[PDB]
Amino acid sequence: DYEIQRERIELGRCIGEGQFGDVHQGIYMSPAMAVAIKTCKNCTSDSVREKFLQEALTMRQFDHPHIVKLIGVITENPVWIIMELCTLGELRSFLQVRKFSLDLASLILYAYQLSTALAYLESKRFVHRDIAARNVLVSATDCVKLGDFLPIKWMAPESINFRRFTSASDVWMFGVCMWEILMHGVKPFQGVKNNDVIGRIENGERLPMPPNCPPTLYSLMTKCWAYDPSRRPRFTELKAQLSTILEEEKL
Repeated sequence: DYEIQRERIELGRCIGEGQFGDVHQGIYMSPAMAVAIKTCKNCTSDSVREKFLQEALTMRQFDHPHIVKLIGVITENPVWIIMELCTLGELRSFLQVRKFSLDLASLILYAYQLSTALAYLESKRFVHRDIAARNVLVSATDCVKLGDFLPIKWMAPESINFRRFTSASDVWMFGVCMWEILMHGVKPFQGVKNNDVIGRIENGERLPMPPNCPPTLYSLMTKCWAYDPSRRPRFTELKAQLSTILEEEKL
């Protein structure tokens, strides 16, 4: 039963917005848990409420430690969706702010954790289409999660050229996200016109080996960027390889 009594939610400050309304942080109490509360300004309009609540119907289909969880809904007006809160916010910003305090083991851990979430999505034949550090959230310094699911500089060539999004294009995007993480939130193709990106890819330019990147991690990234999608790994392999690489760095 996902219905929550409104009296168990204390609305806190506005932390963001979505298409339907402001997003707040708050507390979920019982006879206390920090949560995110998505609101729907015009939820008295039946068609708007329906579309808003579809986001909750979607998220409850996923159950994974590195995907943001649906906690519940309040379906009386004002209609709210209660989600897990990732208290440290967007990963890209976190990496930029904390770059001189984050060790390599932490960066590899984030990549590993994301690969577990993406292997889970792959197991459901769900294509994400928008894997990038700005779409990852930080739950704790040792925990990142995927939440709330054109980004040309992240896209596979077949996505740019033909609008094709597949499990293999997600792997390309994950490769770019891994690069972002190892570079502490530096944007891929910084300073490059979006229109010039596909030209670089088709000339075999790839993002460079980040400082301190283990050799086997960078060749893994390189495989994610194989031009032919059939030559890219799947997430089961990525997860296994990242686990080994993480263990190597911790020891």
